[PDB]
This record gives sequence, C-alpha cells and structure tokens, in this order.
Amino acid sequence: EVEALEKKVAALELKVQALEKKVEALEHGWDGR
Amino acid sequence: EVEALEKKVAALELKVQALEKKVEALEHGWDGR
Amino acid sequence: EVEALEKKVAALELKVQALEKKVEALEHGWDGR
Repeated sequence: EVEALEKKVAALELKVQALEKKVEALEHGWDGR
Repeated sequence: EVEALEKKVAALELKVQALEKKVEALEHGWDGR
Repeated sequence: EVEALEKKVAALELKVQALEKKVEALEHGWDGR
C-alpha cells in the first residue's frame, strides 16, 4: 500500500509542477502566452 | 492512517484534474475562455 | 514512511490551494488579472 501511494503522490507532484509552470506563464505573459 | 491518506490523495487527484481542465481552457482559449 | 508521506501530501495540498487561487483569478479576471 505505501509503495503504491508513494507512486500516486509522485504523479501528483509532477502534475502540480506542470500546472505551476503553465499558470506562471499565463499570469506573467511569458512568450506572449 | 493509510486509508485516510488514500482519501487525501484521491481528493488531490480530483482537484488536480479540475485545475488541468481549467488551465487547458485558458491556454487554448476554449469557448472564448 | 507514513509520516513522511503525510508531509508530501500536505505540501501538495498547499500547492493545489495556491494554484486554485491563481486560476480562479485568471478565469474571473480578479483585480484585472
């Protein structure tokens, strides 16, 4: 159970990181995004 | 503990999914969003 | 392991909350954002 939850948490961390990059681009207007 | 963490991770997965939909709409301009 | 995963899940919850605030500001146009 713990090892499987470790994987789900890691997948969440990667998705959050990707969302953070997109939102920062939107709010700062990076490269005209 | 594990069962409670399973619930918190599931709630995170749903919130991330909802954020992903909103951000994709913003960056692609879906339906004029 | 469980205590460390509790911390990673809490960090995710805070990052998701912060993303939610930013995305809602972008989609509603709060304060001209």
